[PDB]
Amino acid sequence: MVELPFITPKPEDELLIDPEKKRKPGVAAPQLVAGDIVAEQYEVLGVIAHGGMGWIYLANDRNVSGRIVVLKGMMAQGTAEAEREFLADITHPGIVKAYNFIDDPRVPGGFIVMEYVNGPSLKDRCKAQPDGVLRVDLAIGYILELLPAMDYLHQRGVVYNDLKPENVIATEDQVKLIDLGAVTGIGAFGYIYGTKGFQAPEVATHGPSISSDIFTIGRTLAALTMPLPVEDGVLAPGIPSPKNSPLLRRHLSFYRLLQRATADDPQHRFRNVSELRTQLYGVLREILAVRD
Ligand SMILES: [Mg+2]
Repeated sequence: MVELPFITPKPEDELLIDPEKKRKPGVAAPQLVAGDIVAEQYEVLGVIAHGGMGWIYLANDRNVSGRIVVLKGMMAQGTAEAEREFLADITHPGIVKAYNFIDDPRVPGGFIVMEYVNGPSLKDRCKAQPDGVLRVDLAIGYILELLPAMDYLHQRGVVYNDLKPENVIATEDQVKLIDLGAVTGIGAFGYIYGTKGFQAPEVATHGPSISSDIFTIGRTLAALTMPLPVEDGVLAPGIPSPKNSPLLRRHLSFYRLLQRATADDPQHRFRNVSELRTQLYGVLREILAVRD
């Protein structure tokens, strides 16, 4: 019975990045500006973030009165029409909705057109703390809140692939997964757009699976609760040892869970989300019992 703290959404006059602010060296101006029209349907309003795949735009949808949408870059034959069909067929309150897939000559790769989620990301919430990490019981609460969205994908034979604090948005008293473009079928072929430091080691060689999604849940939960060593711009593999982490010495069952979720061998992890949820509830109770 986790009660997530209500996060008030930011006002509309604070959604866009200010175009008159100087940019950090190495970043190019947005290719679309306010007033541009994409695919004779979306009226560009501005940018909300600059990600690894480029700028991320906000726009008005003419087909539905008052609808505001995100234009996010798609990653690079006939199955492509079937995969886009599946993404628009996803129906779950914990997953951002996909409305369309469009092209524009000014932005190579095209856009996915998706619902805008107002709240801040879990990475933003971590940054709001003096040590840059969340309270362990609260981080577990966030993980438990996104497990239904993950298990829904798994029941459809697909995986999220790129779970990490920056693409989980906390709005009101809920969380939404927002990285729709990363979803693939279980066992899909081709390059999987996970993130090094979060992705399971076997994805590049055997493809993604429910087990590899479990792995990203464990790494995400670790990144939310403790500083993690970095090696060449990548979170180092493994969970820190209890002998080096006072947090993990305090909650040894939390360490055991993180280690099991991120075991090298996929056969040594949790088999599915429900099996992980059960152990998460137990760890949360042991944590609340030791602390209080
Ligand atoms: Mg991603």
